[PDB]
Amino acid sequence: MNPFHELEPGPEVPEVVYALIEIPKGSRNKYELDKKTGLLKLDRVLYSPFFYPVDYGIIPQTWYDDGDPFDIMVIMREPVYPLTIIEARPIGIMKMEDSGDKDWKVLAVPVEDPYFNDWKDISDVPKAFLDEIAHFFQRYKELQGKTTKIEGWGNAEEAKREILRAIEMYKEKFG
Amino acid sequence: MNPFHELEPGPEVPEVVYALIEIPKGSRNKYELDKKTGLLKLDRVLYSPFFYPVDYGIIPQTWYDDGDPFDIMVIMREPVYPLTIIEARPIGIMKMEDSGDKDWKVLAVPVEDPYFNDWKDISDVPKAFLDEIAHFFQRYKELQGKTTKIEGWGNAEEAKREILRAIEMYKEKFG
Amino acid sequence: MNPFHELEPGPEVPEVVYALIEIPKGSRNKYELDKKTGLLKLDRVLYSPFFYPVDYGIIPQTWYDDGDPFDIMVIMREPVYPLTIIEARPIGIMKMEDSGDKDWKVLAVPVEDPYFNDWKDISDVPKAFLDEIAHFFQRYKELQGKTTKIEGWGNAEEAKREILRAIEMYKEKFGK
Ligand SMILES: [Ca+2]
Ligand SMILES: [Ca+2]
Ligand SMILES: [Ca+2]
Ligand SMILES: [Ca+2]
Ligand SMILES: [Ca+2]
Ligand SMILES: [Ca+2]
Ligand SMILES: [Ca+2]
Ligand SMILES: [Ca+2]
Ligand SMILES: [Ca+2]
Ligand code: NA
Repeated sequence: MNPFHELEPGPEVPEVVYALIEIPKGSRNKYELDKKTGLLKLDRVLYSPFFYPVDYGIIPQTWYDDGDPFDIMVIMREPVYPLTIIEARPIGIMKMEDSGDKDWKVLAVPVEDPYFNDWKDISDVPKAFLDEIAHFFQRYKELQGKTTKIEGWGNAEEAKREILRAIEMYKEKFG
Repeated sequence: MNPFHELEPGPEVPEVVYALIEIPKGSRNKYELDKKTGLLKLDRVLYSPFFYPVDYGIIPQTWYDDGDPFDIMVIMREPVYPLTIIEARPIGIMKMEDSGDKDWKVLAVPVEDPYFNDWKDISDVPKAFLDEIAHFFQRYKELQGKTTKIEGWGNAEEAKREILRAIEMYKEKFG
Repeated sequence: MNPFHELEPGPEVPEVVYALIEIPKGSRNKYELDKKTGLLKLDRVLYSPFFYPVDYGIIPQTWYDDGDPFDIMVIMREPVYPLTIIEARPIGIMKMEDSGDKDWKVLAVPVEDPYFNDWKDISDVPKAFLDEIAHFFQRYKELQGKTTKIEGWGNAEEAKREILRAIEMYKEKFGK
């Protein structure tokens, strides 16, 4: 079965979404969901010795300006395996242009890890952690010759609006 | 393809069963099989710094008193990845009540690891290892406020009888 | 969805194939894709404290003399997870007889790791690394009492010809 096409975007959209993880925190391999088969695929190995600072994946049944599902970053203490579904609370959004495409990314925490119970907005995240995520996306494709721009961070309300936008984009793209 | 519904309980029931592993030994993340989609889901992160002492999963095409497939614990030297099928020999059964529900769990060894060839019954397991498993289930929900009660251990025959019961409970629930 | 039957052998066969990895480098557990159900299965735990020296898997929609899809070994710096697709460039082939069956294995590198951009043929691989792979296959079944023979290595052209053979064997076996 196809997790991208057959799983709803979330159980309580947009307050709680499903994050389908592709890349566990700590990986240098850039795994992606193969949208046609539903299997994991190695898109590439990052060209620099950088690792994903968050569990990285997609919101099911979303689409975005770069021709892929909406990107979601989940803060997990123990990383999950690829293709794991996490119930995630959006708390903010990273504003990124990637190679000329809008490619903003939801920042979210797991609903079912009580460690994060008081993380509800972008102001709850350590500043250095936001900077480390932004810096990763600012530099990780430098050796690929691709231009990226990190514009800053939006709050949970802006993230939730963008989730609704991406959900609608999927419905327009796939009928 | 849903392995819970579409895979038989075992190749030589109840002497050899299939264990579909959800949680590798050493995990604090409580992964589960999503019984509808067949994907792995993060049910929760354990509230305490405890780790699963066994590879933990389900027997396909079983059902149990707590509204879930029959739980199986497989002793693996190297943990397997989530959603791996193991041919497993039941050697005993942990007698547990969980939140008022019977929730006994098969203890089994992999047929195809020769290290365990002489493990055939509950008396073959080091006492401290049985105690460590029981203690995990005695305390792992304490910060969730959910009562568990470990009554003791049954032998391989009692485990095999319970497997047959759980197989019949699935046919009744889903037949 | 059965990856063995429903994934194509590659995007540019035989220059680039898909490797569907079953066993990450470093594993002692011998994971296998079940050919009928598409689920990952533990076939066995290796009887000796050896680990797979390569990411190990199959080329989809192939068939081979041992009654199984064609085995492929991918050199990955960071191992992948079981059931991951890798776009792989064949660079050589290990000539192995296993329990009386021809069971040669493609050696390949990931197209999308620039570390391997200049690895194009068997002469690009450190000799000690080829020896370590051959030695693994020479001894990993010794405690199972199963005879293997490692005859040597073939080059990228021979590997590609054998991939084409295995693709045609699949079509013949499965009526495609
Ligand atoms: Ca993406
Ligand atoms: Ca991007
Ligand atoms: Ca993107
Ligand atoms: Ca269970
Ligand atoms: Ca329970
Ligand atoms: Ca249970
Ligand atoms: Ca094989
Ligand atoms: Ca073989
Ligand atoms: Ca083979
Ligand atoms: Na085999």
